Amino acid sequence: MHRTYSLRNSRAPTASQLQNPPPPPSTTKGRFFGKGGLAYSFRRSAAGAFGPELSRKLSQLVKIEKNVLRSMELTANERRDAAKQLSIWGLENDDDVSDITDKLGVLIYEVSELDDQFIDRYDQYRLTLKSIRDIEGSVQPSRDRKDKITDKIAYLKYKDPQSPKIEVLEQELVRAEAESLVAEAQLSNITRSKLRAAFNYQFDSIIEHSEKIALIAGYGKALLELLDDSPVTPGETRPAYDGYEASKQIIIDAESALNEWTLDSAQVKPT
Amino acid sequence: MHRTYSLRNSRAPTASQLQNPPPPPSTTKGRFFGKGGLAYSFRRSAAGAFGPELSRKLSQLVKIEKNVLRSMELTANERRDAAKQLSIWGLENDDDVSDITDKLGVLIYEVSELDDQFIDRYDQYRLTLKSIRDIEGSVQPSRDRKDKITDKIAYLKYKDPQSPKIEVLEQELVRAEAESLVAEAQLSNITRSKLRAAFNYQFDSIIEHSEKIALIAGYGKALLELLDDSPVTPGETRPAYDGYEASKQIIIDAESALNEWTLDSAQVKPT
Amino acid sequence: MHRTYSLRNSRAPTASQLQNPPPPPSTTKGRFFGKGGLAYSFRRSAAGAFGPELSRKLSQLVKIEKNVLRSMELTANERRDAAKQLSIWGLENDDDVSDITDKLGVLIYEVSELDDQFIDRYDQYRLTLKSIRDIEGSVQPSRDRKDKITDKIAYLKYKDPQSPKIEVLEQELVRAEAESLVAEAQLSNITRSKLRAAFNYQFDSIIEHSEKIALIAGYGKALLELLDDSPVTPGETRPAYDGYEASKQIIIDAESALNEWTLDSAQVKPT
Ligand SMILES: O=P(O)(O)O[C@@H]1[C@H](O)[C@H](O)[C@@H](OP(=O)(O)O)[C@H](OP(=O)(O)O)[C@H]1O
Ligand SMILES: O=P(O)(O)O[C@@H]1[C@H](O)[C@H](O)[C@@H](OP(=O)(O)O)[C@H](OP(=O)(O)O)[C@H]1O
Ligand SMILES: O=P(O)(O)O[C@@H]1[C@H](O)[C@H](O)[C@@H](OP(=O)(O)O)[C@H](OP(=O)(O)O)[C@H]1O
Repeated sequence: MHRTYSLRNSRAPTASQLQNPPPPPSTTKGRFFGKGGLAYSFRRSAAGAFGPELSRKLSQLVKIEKNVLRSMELTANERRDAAKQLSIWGLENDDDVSDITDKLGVLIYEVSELDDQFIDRYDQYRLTLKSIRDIEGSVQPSRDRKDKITDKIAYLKYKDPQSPKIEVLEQELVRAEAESLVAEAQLSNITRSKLRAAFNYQFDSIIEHSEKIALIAGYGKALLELLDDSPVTPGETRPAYDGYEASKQIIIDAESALNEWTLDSAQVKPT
Repeated sequence: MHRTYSLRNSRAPTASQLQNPPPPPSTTKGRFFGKGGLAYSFRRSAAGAFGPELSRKLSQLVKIEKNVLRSMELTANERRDAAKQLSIWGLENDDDVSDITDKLGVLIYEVSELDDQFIDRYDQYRLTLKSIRDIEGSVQPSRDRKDKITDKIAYLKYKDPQSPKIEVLEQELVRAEAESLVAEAQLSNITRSKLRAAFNYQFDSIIEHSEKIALIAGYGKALLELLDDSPVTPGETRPAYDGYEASKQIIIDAESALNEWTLDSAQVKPT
Repeated sequence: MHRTYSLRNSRAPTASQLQNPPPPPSTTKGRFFGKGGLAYSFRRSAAGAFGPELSRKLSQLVKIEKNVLRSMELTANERRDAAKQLSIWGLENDDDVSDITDKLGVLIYEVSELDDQFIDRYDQYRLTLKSIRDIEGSVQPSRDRKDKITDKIAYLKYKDPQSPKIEVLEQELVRAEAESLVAEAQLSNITRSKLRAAFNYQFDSIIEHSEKIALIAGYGKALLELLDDSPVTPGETRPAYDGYEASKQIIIDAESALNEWTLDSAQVKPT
């Protein structure tokens, strides 16, 4: 980010900013959360009311991840809805405009399925991250008791060293210590392995979806060129338009290329 | 989509589905709109209450586009918020886990700025699409009057052909016809040109953002490999971890590569 | 269909639409089901009230197929009835008009027999499709019991593993499993074979009937040319008409050609 060498949140100029000026900001910027309900805050605050202390930190993230998933679902649904209106608007216009509108409308409506698949994979990653919390919360109580029965024996030794409970308390401490050692080792093992596996799974899906979206956008941009936007003075008639044999071929080729693409066919080559 | 050769919304198997089984669906699917308020429906329904008939179809799309923008903003904000919790969770863990968590946390927090830039460019595209509606709504009333003063002269000719208003009404019809012809030609010219320009502008931003996101995801996946997830039995100590000189270099290289990338350096090559 | 590349149900222009403008829509379009009775819905809803779950899906289609057959029968009956009125109307007119009306009336009345034969063949295809449902509904109960006596043994093993019923329950499971395996294999075999045979039988009849109808229509169109429609001013007498020797020959030739046609004499050659 730009904060890593500046005291202000303003963004330093980049290659894109040098080539083209930064886009103007939004006309309206309301100073509101935009959630529209108390459900988000209630769910965020109710997680730690009764849960164990050790697993609270990770358990808090699951709720906000679910909120992210819901917001992405709403975004995808609304973007899918917009394509229908864009398509129907083209009925009362020229034939070329109507045809281009319909084809680009299905092309842009394609996005919703990719968004839904990405949402499902995000849900699986969230499920694994949730699965970590179960082992953490199971580990905590075994550690608590061993610590408590240590203060117990310390206090009882302070009160009087002639009590016969010293040896049994010490042996209970030894057994609890062995169990806690085993639990503590496996906890680190499991958290490392699960974090690595889940996070690799989550990182593959996003790049796959991004590459598919980029391919769809490129195909749409290639298709848009066929409009033949030329100025005409009043009193003239533009020639009849015939581009169905090109538009249909473009749509079929785009669908086939999107379907054929596989994981090993990734065009992006990071440096 | 899969609807183009099937009667059911189910998706036909693809290369990705053949390689890996489809992800399991979400655990909960509530049968609700999810908007959380009547504002969306109210804004959608109030657009056509008083506006001209010709521009209503295009004016209806602006509101849903604004809703899409707001939902995307909420998604970006929540995803940005999640990274902070992910980062703070790593404090109470092993040193390697904490370091990897912090670095990948900033790497995944990077996404919000790209989302905001895409939102701004989307807003500019929406502004141009709005600008089309002004010319449409200005064109409509000029066309309405010429049609009305035609039924007027027709009715007055039917009533009695000896009235002296025939010639003045006919000439007013001629003048209104000339003005309507000019307006009708320019309307088509302007709508074609503006649609092409705005839609090219909108299609470039999405592919740029997708390529940047894919690069960030690839760099993060490359960074994640350094975890060295190996199983350890209880009673052993893992060697001290030293990977700061690699993690910091990876972060710096990723930031430099993201900054250096330009429009002409697009790796994606559509067929 | 036209939905396979468009978001709207509107039909894209075709060769026929390019050659001739699309026909105007019907004058009246009532927003009603048109069934005229609750019998259709009652029969559709009563099929699954008590039947087995596996065969319900296929059993639901038989009722709607019977409804299709009844509607086709009503259509054929009404079309047959219309020819009688068309023929009787020609009595009070010119001799040539009366003769042409009678001959084309029998030619168009011919259609009803072909429709009845197609209906009978449709009924046979429906009978075979019904015959599939019997085997499906016989297969289901054999599968249900094997599954149930599995949950039974699982629960009884959970309750106490020292019961002596484990071995007898397990052997009953084994025998039911073998029977279910045999039934499951034969079910797939039978459904595939019956579907293929019935659907070939159903597809042959429709093309035969369509070819016969096309031949009849072509012969009628050829016969209609003999009317000699020419304009006449008042005060003149048209020459006496003599075309019985041509009309009777045309009717006889049409009947002979329709009778002689066989399956191997199909003129249609799909690409
Ligand atoms: O049906 P409700 O009223 O919505 O409540 C759900 C229920 O408490 C589940 O046990 C819980 O799963 P977990 O115990 O695994 O957390 C889920 O949270 P989740 O969807 O975030 O998993 C809750 O939404
Ligand atoms: O300030 P408010 O109460 O929110 O009302 C705004 C105001 O009516 C603007 O004129 C209008 O811009 P337009 O006339 O150009 O539509 C805008 O719509 P918009 O944001 O969709 O442009 C509205 O949100
Ligand atoms: O005589 P009704 O009162 O009309 O009732 C008939 C009777 O129940 C038949 O057994 C049944 O054949 P199936 O058992 O084979 O279904 C037929 O359905 P069908 O004509 O669709 O075969 C029914 O119409």
